[PDB]
Parts: sequence; C-alpha cells; structure tokens
Amino acid sequence: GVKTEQEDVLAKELEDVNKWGLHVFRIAELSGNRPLTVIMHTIFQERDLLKTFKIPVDTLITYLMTLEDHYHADVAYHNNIHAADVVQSTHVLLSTPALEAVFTDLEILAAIFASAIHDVDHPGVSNQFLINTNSELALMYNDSSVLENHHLAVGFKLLQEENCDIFQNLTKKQRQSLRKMVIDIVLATDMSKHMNLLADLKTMVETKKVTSSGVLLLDNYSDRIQVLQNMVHCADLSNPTKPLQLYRQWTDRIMEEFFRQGDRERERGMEISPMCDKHNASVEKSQVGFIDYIVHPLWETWADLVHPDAQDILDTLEDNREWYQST
Ligand SMILES: COc1ccc(C2=NN(C(C)C)C(=O)[C@@H]3CC=CC[C@H]23)cc1C#CC(=O)NCc1ccccc1
Ligand SMILES: [Mg+2]
Ligand SMILES: [Zn+2]
Repeated sequence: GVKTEQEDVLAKELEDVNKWGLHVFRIAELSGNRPLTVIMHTIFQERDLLKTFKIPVDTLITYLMTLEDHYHADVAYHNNIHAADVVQSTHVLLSTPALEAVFTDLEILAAIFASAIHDVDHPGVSNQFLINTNSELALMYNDSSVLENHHLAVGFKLLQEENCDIFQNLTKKQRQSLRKMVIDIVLATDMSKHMNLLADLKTMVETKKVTSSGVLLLDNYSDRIQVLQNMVHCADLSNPTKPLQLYRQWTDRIMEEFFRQGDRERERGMEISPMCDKHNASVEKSQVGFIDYIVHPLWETWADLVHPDAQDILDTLEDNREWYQST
C-alpha cells in the first residue's frame, strides 16, 4: 500500500499545486489523462474540504472521474486539462494575501466546484456557432448563455450518478447557498458579460475598503460574489499570464479548436468567425489584441484590487505580450 513509481512522479509534480505555472500538461500525462480528478483531489485534501463538508472520499473520486469523463477528449482546448487548469488557477487566486480569511469554506467550495464544472461537455464550438446552426442546446436555453447554462446543468446532473453526490451531507441551507453561488460564477464566464464584470470590478477597486490592515472588506453578497465571479473569470483568462511554454500550448489548442470551427463554418458554408480561419489569419496579432483589449485590462484591475500580490503575474503577461508582438 505504497505508490507505484508513476503515482510517485505525479505526487512530486503535484507539490507545485499552490504555484502559478504548475506543469498541468505533465500532470495530465502522468495521471493517465486525469488531471482534473487528481488536482481537485489534492486541493480538496489540502483545504480539508472532505472533513469540513463530510464528503466521503469514494464519493468524491467517483464524482470527479464522472465529471472528468464528460469533458470531450476530442476537443483541443475546452477539455479536462483546461478544467484542471482553471481549478488550480482559482485555487492559487484564493490563496492571495489580500484575501486571507475573507471567504468562508462554502464560498471556497463554490469557487472551486464552479471552476471544475465550468466548461463540462463543451462541444468545441462557440455560443454564436450553436445559435446559428439551430442546435438543440441553443433552443434549450433560448439562445442565452447557451454553453454556460449547459455546463452548469451537466455538472449538477452528474451528482445524481451512482455514488456521486458529493454534497449529500450538506444542509438544505448550505446547498441552496452553494448552488446559487456556483450558478452565479459559471454564468459569469460567458464572455458577453466581460465588460459589465470588468466595470463592476473597476468601481469596486475605486471604492475599495480594507480592515485590520491589508485585507479587503466585502460585507454584502453582491460584492462577495462579484469578487469570486471575477476571480474565476481571471482563472479562465489566465493562459497569457502563464509561462510561455504553457501559454503557447494553450494558444495552439485554442487555434485548433477555432480553425476546426472555421473548417466547419466553410464545410457548412457559414460566415467565418473573428479569428477562426486557416490560410487567412495572423495568430500573433490576434493574441496581442486578445491581451490588449481583454486580458490586460482585467488582470490590471485585479492586480489593483489585490495590490501588490498579482505583480509577478501582470509582469509575465506584459512579457508574453512583448514576445508575441515580435512577429
Ligand atoms: C489563449 O488564447 C485564447 C484563449 C481563450 C479565448 C477565448 N476567447 N473568447 C472570446 C474572447 C473570443 C471566448 O469566448 C472563449 C470562451 C471563454 C473564455 C475565453 C475564450 C481566446 C483566445 C485567443 C485568441 C486569439 O489569438 N485571437 C482571438 C481574439 C482576438 C482579438 C480579440 C478577441 C479574441
Ligand atoms: Mg466557458
Ligand atoms: Zn473555460
């Protein structure tokens, strides 16, 4: 009852779980394509979430495997590795010193669970694509945040699977609170909400309060959920803040996915999408624009909220930005 050698090299990689720039791809490999399961497990143990919420470990594992298996292995970007990465990144963001002892264990569980489910059963195409193709998912969710609503529905329906109810010992009060938070968080990962989340984050930073010296004061649900919503959205838009070896893989995967959507948008005679076209796109200027217009404004406002904790991350983003510019 000691680890195999593979289990051991995995456990040594997993000591980076609290670091920005974990070797998540390596984790995926070493875990037999189980990054989401192993990383969630580690985080749950680290944060003592099993004891706090009286989660049987077999139940946790069973749910996690089930959740991981409803990510599509044939989708290059929006798969279980991306889920794992958003989870781990949210995990690191929650540990930021500006937020020390701000959040309850239920809010922590919410942010992390939300991260893990937030792209589950993603088909590798966009909301617009789905809406324009008259897809069942678009009709189900009356064309409004189609994917997000689906990810939430799937992540919650899976709890009904044999020995999958990880929330089985929570009170009704706890469950209702957790559910609301998770819905609010995942719905906020729809890029059509980015501007309003960013605005709200900007106004919160201007009127920012602090107590005991250092630590943010959030004394209402609106503010509390806003911070968690923006935290996970930062995690979701965190690829360009990661070391370049990591960042480049992410870009490659998203391009495959978008070019493949583009291929389907000519295989279907449709109108091609913003940056979804091979022998006809600049990958580098698009990334620069992605960084200038979306990723930097968000991370700069975050870094401002948690000053000085996000400096190295904002630095790395600015370096990667310079790097991509040279081409
Ligand atoms: C690592 O790169 C990426 C990683 C992620 C995304 C995502 N984009 N969007 C929207 C912004 C198109 C999503 O809704 C996705 C779903 C959820 C969140 C983020 C996802 C885009 C890129 C890129 C790029 C790239 O080269 N040109 C694309 C681009 C160029 C200029 C301006 C905006 C985008
Ligand atoms: Mg998403
Ligand atoms: Zn995502």
